[PDB]
Amino acid sequence: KPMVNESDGVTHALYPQEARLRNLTYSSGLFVDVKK
Repeated sequence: KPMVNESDGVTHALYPQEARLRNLTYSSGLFVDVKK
């Protein structure tokens, strides 16, 4: 679900209003299983 990887800080849940006001991107993390 949309999260914020903010410098010198934790990754926390990003809601549309915050994204709108702090000029961030309402986007979520993409993860895949890598086989080797």
